[PDB]
Amino acid sequence: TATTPQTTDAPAFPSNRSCPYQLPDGYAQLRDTPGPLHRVTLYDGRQAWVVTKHEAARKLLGDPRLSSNRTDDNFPATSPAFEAVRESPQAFIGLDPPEHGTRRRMTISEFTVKRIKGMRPEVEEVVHGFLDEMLAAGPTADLVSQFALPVPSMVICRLLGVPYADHEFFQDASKRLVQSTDAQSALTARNDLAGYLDGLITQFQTEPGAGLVGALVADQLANGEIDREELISTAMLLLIAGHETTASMTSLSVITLLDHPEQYAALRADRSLVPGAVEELLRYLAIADIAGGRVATADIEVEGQLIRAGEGVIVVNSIANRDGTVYEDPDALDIHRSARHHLAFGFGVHQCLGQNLARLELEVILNALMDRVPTLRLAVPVEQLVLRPGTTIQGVNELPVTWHHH
Ligand code: HEM
Repeated sequence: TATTPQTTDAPAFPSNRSCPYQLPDGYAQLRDTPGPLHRVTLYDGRQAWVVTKHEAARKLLGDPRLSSNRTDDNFPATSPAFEAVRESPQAFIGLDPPEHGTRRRMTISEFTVKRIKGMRPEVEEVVHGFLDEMLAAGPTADLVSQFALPVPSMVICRLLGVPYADHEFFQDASKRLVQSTDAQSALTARNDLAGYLDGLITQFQTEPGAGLVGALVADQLANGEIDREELISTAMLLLIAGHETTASMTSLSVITLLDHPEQYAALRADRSLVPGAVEELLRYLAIADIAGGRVATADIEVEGQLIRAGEGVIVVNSIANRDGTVYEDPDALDIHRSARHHLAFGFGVHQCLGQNLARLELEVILNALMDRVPTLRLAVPVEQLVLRPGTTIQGVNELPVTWHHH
């Protein structure tokens, strides 16, 4: 057996959070090591680079030599479940320019600033509606299943034209796909969603439909500008991202804010602080911190280190968002700080399409919780919560909460 010291200079990656709003111990070590890159070992033994510093993360996310093609054999897989993505058709998150832009531009009209503004009444109505139901249904609740997940789910379904009557099916399928640990169950969940979306496309070809899927069917698909399979992949990407990211931000923001009651109280006293607090929570919680997988298609020199063609690179935006040369005392939550330039949404051509919808949802949600349930508190200690592993979007699958009755 192994009878020698076990220290490595390529630690296992990813690591799991033990506290919802702090770096895993291994990530703090990576943050502290000088230099933009560090070697890591992925689940299957293959070595990869992680980017651990803020400016280098921007530079490398902007470098066209780091491809987003998940079907490349050398793309960095962080769990066996990734092989489902490598073997499946790709939405534009997995495309490089110029193909990336031709698909992304088919969807941007739904996510413009003007459109996001017009969505405020629907978002406020959805948030307060689910709040009405939860506040009436019990002294305690699971904030995730009763509030954090249904709210962004209903909103993105309206944007897409996906009927919410099927929400039990596709919410469950979304969860299985994002949170699966093995390739078979990820593949089944993708096929479940794909078959559902394919039937919706045929329905819209018979009776033109609402929302973005309706528009893609009536226009780009009818002109042959997007393949049917690509339309499915695109709708699936938007559906899942629209569900899972905002829901995780909501639950983790509640946990984090209740552990910083002085800042939560200041926020309640001055709602002009809510947009800045949302930016700080995005920086601090960085829930998609592994969404920056890339593969080099050519050699890239980075500050004396060399990324060789064919190596995998993961831009770890949670670590980059704790760069003390950008955010003073980076491990402190400070809703009054400038969290500008954070990487929670990435950077460059793939920067999050939904970022301003997410910012709107989280502002409405925080204002609604402070308005309607100012007495909200966790029903279990933080040490009893179960955090998702570092191989998926960060969050908690259950969040027991209570408040003052009626
Ligand atoms: C709530 C917090 C959210 C976070 C932290 C987040 C995070 C991210 C990140 C880091 C990326 C970059 C991926 C990469 O570089 O490979 C990304 C891309 C993307 N996100 Fe978000 N996201 C959020 C919400 C949303 C929402 C609500 C939607 C709604 C559809 C969405 C849709 C997308 C899409 C379509 C892309 C791919 C963009 C492209 O490849 O051009 N996201 N997201």
